[PDB]
Amino acid sequence: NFLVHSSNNFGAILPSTNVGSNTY
Amino acid sequence: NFLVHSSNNFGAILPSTNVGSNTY
Amino acid sequence: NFLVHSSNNFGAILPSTNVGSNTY
Amino acid sequence: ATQRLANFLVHSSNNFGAILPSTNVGSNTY
Amino acid sequence: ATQRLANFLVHSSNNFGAILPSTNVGSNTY
Amino acid sequence: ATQRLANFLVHSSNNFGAILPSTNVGSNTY
Amino acid sequence: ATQRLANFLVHSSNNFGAILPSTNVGSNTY
Amino acid sequence: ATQRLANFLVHSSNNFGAILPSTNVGSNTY
Amino acid sequence: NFLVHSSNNFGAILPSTNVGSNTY
Amino acid sequence: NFLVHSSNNFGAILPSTNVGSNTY
Repeated sequence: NFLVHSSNNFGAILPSTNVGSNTY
Repeated sequence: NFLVHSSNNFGAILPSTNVGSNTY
Repeated sequence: NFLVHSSNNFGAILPSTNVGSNTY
Repeated sequence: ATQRLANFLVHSSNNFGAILPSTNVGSNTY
Repeated sequence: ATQRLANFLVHSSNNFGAILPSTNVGSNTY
Repeated sequence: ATQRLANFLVHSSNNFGAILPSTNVGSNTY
Repeated sequence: ATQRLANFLVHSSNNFGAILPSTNVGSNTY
Repeated sequence: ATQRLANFLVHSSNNFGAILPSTNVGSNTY
Repeated sequence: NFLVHSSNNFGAILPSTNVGSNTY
Repeated sequence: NFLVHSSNNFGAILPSTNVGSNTY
């Protein structure tokens, strides 16, 4: 029934992430 | 029934994030 | 039934965020 | 520490390119 | 510490490019 | 510390590019 | 430390390119 | 440390290119 | 039924934010 | 019944991420 163009992406060319410490 | 252009992205060329510490 | 241009993005070229500490 | 989380509902009828990044607990950067 | 969270509803009828980043607890940067 | 949060409703009929970033508890920067 | 997490619902009726990266606990970058 | 996680539901009716990377605990980069 | 141009973005070229401490 | 173009990808040319330590 459904007629969809369904095109999705992500932009990440250089993630660089230093979370550290978490407590929950 | 539905006719959609459904194009979504993210912008992130250089994330650099230092969360630290969390308590919840 | 629905005819939508549905284009969404984010702007983040250099996030750099140091949360610290939270209590909830 | 500890946690107590319950009964989370994210219902949406229709979002025409509506940005609702309704993120619960966690550390992401994409 | 601790937490007690319940009964969260994000209902939307129609959002024509409405920005509702209704984010609950967590650390994100995108 | 602690928390007690309940019964949160974000209902919108129609938003023509209305900016309602109705964010509950959490640390974001986008 | 410890954790207590329950009753998480992410229901969506219809999302026309709606961005809802509703991520629970964890460390991702994509 | 320890963990206690239960009752996680990710139900979606229809997502027209909706991005819901609802990732629970773990370390991924893709 | 609905015919919308639905283009939305964010402006953030250099966030740098040091929350500190919160109690709720 | 359903007629969909269903094309999805990820953008990651150089992830480099140093998580550190987590407690849950």
